[PDB]
Amino acid sequence: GLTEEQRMMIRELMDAQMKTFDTTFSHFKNFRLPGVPSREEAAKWSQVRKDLCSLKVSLQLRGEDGSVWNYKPPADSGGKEIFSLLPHMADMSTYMFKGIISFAKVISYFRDLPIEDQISLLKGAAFELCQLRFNTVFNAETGTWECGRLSYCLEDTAGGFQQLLLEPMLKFHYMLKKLQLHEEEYVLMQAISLFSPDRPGVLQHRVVDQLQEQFAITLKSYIECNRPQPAHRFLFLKIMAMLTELRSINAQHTQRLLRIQDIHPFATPLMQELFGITGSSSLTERHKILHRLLQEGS
Repeated sequence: GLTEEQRMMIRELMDAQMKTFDTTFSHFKNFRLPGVPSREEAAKWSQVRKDLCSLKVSLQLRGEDGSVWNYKPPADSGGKEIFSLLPHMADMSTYMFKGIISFAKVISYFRDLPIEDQISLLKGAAFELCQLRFNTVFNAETGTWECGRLSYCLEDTAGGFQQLLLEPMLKFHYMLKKLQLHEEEYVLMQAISLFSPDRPGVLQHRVVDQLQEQFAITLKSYIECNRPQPAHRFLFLKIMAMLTELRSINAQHTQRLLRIQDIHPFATPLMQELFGITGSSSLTERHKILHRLLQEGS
């Protein structure tokens, strides 16, 4: 019950996902691992402690030989120890962002936009698309992101599962996993996020709006044709509600990252561009790494 155009749209998105999503993290290598006072600054540190304590994970590294390295992070003793996983997380984030840039570059509708709009849309959506990809490796039974030979396992807090669900990012992963979406539904969610006309700096608002509407109509039609109706009557609206929530989490995450960066620099050069951090006029000149990655052959 899909139009030829709708089937071709899904084929292009699935091709882009297959080419650019390293689902086994086979090519994620050479990453860093954790090693083996004024009143205004005290206020900054206090907020950063809350920001960092929200997402507590242990790290497991499984060797090809069957050996296992497990890292349990330090307790907060009011020092630099709260930052021990930031270099690793910066390397993983950067790796995922490169895959999302490659994903967007494969899509004809994206390449056909002006380069400055390509930059604006990727700045707007990079975190969102990273979290949608991470949801596909999330084990809701074990609270673990299974990243090939790397695992990130949520640390238990005093309030158990009910305390974790208060953290919007964790609630998002649990709620999205429970929808049991198809590969096709995840890639259409990625397309709807990517082609958001209301991102800061977008010029071709009308063209992006029309592309977003066609991706949304394709998803709505996919659900009507491939899922037994009416058990899945409101699945499309649940997905759009999850995208609205992810946009809110995106805004909150950017603010957290900027607070941490301010007292403890950790962002990679690509992260500095995507999140608007200076190091040392036009969108292109302020995003030379993104510009280079978008101009390089997909």
